[PDB]
Amino acid sequence: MTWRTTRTLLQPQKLDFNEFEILTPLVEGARIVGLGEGAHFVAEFSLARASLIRYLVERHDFNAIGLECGAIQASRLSEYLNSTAGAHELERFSDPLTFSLYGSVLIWIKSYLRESGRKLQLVGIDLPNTLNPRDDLAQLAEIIKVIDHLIKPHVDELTHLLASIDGQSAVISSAKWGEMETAQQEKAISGVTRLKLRLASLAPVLKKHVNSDLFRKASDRIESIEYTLETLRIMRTFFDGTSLEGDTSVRDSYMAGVVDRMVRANPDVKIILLAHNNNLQKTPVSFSGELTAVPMGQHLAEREEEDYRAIAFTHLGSTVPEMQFPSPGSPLGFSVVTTPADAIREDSMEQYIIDACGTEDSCLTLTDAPMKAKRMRSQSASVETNLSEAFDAIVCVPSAGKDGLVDL
Repeated sequence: MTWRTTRTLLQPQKLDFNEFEILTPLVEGARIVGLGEGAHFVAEFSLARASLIRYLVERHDFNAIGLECGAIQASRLSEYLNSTAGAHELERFSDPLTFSLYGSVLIWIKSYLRESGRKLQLVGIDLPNTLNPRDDLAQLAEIIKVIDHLIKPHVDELTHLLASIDGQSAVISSAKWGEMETAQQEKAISGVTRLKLRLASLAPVLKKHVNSDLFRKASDRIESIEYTLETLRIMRTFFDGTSLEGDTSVRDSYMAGVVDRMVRANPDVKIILLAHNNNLQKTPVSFSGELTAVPMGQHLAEREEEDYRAIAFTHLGSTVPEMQFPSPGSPLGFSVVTTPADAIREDSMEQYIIDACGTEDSCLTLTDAPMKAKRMRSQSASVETNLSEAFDAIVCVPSAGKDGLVDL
């Protein structure tokens, strides 16, 4: 009664909506539903995401999708979705990491929206997934020029101070960050704090009608830059030295903040969050070099509205695409290589799926029932937690092959 074999999950065009009825109670009253992935860059996880987007959109009226990219990165993706009059390939509207993480789903979404006539809001809930603050600072400088020109030299100094942060991924940008002198780093961090406090102090004036929503956009840009610099500082310790336990919660708390603000600002929004299992999880995550981090989902599970749900995706394959770091010569500082996935053990969610659904097709299970499962695959490893508290449901596909458009 709490599990279901789904034969159509990997076939979004031939979906049998009866197979997802098990989710209808948990999705009622939800305004935020996360669709996970146990590993990035997996073809089957993009397929399952497209199917569950169909279910949430067509049967529960979800109307927005949030991605692990920045707000400006996402506006370009929105241009892609809405375009048609010319050569409008996704490569023209996306950066390399965004393309590999979401390209397959994004190409499908555009067709789906055109053919179905439906409409969805795209939202970047993240920092720039490059950790390059250039776009944010450039938009801030244009806004500030209009609404608070007195502080425009300060924004332009910041732009110059941070011009060398131009990577296409966190590992590249963080390496460029570590090449700056400590005093220039702290001067930039202090510069952003000065700007943040000035803008908040002037809010009653800058919210005047002639400025439209420019105060809000400036405030969002500054927040994005502030957390980008702190995440660059952390990413540096997270390999090159003294990473403090819990520090990797900072980026995920930014994401939780963007989602929370967006939902309470727009009360009709019902958003589907496309993020990793480790980000959607509602309990503390222990993984790789982090003894314990607080995930985005644990913040969102705090909402008094109790309207967040998290669906983890896992798989029964013997291998999984993994990120290989370091990877000298690779354009983004890492590569994606097929590697053996973590062994399935008796107290694993994977074994429960095998015991419940079998191994023939995919499986969908709720987590609120006594069970032996305490660990679940994540990348080529596993995380251990209380899975009834950590996720609301689990989606498990038969295999996890590298997505064919991923070029890393």
